Amino acid sequence: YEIQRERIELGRCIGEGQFGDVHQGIYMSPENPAMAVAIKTCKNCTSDSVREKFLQEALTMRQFDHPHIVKLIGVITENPVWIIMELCTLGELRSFLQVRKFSLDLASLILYAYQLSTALAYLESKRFVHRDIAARNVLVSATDCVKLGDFKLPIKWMAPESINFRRFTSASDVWMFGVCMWEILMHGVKPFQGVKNNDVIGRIENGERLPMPPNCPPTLYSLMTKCWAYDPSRRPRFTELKAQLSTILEEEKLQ
Amino acid sequence: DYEIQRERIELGRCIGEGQFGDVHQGIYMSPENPAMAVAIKTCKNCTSDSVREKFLQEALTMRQFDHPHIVKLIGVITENPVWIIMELCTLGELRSFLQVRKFSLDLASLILYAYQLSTALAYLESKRFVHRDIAARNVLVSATDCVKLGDFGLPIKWMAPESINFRRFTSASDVWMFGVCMWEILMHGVKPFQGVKNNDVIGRIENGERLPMPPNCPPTLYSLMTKCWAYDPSRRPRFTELKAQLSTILEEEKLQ
Repeated sequence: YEIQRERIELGRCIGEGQFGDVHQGIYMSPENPAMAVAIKTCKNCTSDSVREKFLQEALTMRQFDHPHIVKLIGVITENPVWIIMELCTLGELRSFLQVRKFSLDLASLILYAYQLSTALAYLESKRFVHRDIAARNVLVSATDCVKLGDFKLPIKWMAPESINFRRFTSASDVWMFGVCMWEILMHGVKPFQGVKNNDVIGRIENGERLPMPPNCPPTLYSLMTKCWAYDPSRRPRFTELKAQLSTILEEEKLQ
Repeated sequence: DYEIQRERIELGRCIGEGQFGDVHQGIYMSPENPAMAVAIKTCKNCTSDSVREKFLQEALTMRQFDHPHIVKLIGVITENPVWIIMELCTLGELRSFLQVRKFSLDLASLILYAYQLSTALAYLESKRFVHRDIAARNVLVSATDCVKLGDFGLPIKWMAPESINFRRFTSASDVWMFGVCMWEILMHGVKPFQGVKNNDVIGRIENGERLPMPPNCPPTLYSLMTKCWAYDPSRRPRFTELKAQLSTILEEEKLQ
């Protein structure tokens, strides 16, 4: 998986990332003389602790093979350290939804939720807990294809047990996925806008929930609500979510 | 000291045409350290000695400064045609960056840019340097979380009333212009006084009118802008204070 620097041509900055900017580029590879790729960069990679955390993402990504999870291509482990990944040419999901707010139909939004559920059901099948499911970590490969893209605390996305006791489980992932579904159906608006992070848990405990997005099918909002059961053992698993989302999507396409 | 031989520079693509010269990207191969990406500003052959001198002055001015949010001078080529060699900010001009990436740039990024520019301007104020053209058009983007003041040398829509009325420029008039620059940032690169005639701006200022609060701009940040636009220059804050206040506003946004 080590790639010689000389085989990479660093191109335009596509977006921000957790450890540094993400660029598009070309990988002049033996299998392909001009492969379009994404290049994740890392500021402060001269620090051993930062470099270790950055590259741990690559190792994680390498364990998975799913159509809706971004694939690792390689790494450059000399300074400046780079991760080379599959390029998703339409970029970050939040910006895509905001820009295309009045161009994207409901069926497309439901499709993106369904596709992410397939990825998350696969991760569940491997007993992998993600801990940071949110629209900001989803990438858009085509107008009909999104991928999970990324493997201080995102309080506004977190299950109550995660906020209170730092417990992250398959059940807390479902809570977060509910918030991600809300975000999609809101065309990339963040949850709890105008609320301080410290006040979020109090509202959740008081039984308050994100409201039904405009134009959201009632069946879909109901599914969101199930993801936000206070008691984690009452939340659905991803097999159920995937199945229900498939039905909802087909219903919507029959419109 | 800062002279470089033209052979050490490989001129690349033009990234900005201009009246008396153009801006290019390129590569600098230093005898000590190969190899460096750079920005090259070129003076046209037909440019007057007077305007040529301004090019050299820009480099001379830039070389006096050492700050993380001010573009660095690498060197100059004094033999005609004059080229000025500077640090390369790869994401380019701030206005274009704000307009194009509007929907990828959340409020914390916009506040960060204002804060970073305030640190650059506090540093210039510490050197008793008066800039005279603070505007988003003169800011470059080095990374998605790093902007730099990039240029040191008719912008009536940005100018303090004393600068319009009297051609007086001081540290206080810089603060006025910085307020306008903040407004531009929070407006994702919209110019101030769009569709308004230069000759009408002063009439509106003296009448008490000011640019309106941008959508999603925190009221505390707009209050800062409004302080920058005190008609009396002696009532404007200095950049040390603006920097401190912007740090507070940035922290408050991060708590959300």
